[PDB]
Amino acid sequence: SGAIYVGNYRVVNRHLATHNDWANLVWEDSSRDLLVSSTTAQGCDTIARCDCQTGVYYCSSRRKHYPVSFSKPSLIFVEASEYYPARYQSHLMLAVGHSEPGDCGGILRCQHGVVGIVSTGGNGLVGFADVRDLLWLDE
Ligand SMILES: NC(=O)[C@H]1CCCN(C(=O)Cc2ccnc(O)c2Br)C1
Ligand SMILES: [Zn+2]
Repeated sequence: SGAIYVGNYRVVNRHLATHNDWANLVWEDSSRDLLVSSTTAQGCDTIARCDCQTGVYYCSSRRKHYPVSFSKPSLIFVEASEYYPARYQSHLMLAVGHSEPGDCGGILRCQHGVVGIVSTGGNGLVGFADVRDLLWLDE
């Protein structure tokens, strides 16, 4: 679990969005595993606007943060799950690191701010949904 709170927006994994997220929907994209909902309170986070390919992510299944080198956002095949059929997930960045299903929502940050959230994993890999291209989150 986990979310990004920026301005009057809450960014979560689309597959973990609640009834309240859907009732306050701003934007969603199944191909990216992202959903953004509106909030009444001002949020705590800053979004990175950069091309960093190193950062640190929070891994809830270890209660620890890990440094990672990750690939640039790209279209990656993701096997079928209870949430989605087998498909290509876009804007996804991979890195070597530990990740279990409940780790989705953990934040990846670089020195400039929030880069993305954990969205996939397995076999010593961790995948992050990028949010750096969503410029409207800042306005
Ligand atoms: N399609 C998706 O973005 C995910 C939806 C939930 C399922 N999914 C995963 O990758 C689940 C996952 C996450 C983290 N570490 C793991 O070892 C595993 Br398996 C795929
Ligand atoms: Zn950066």
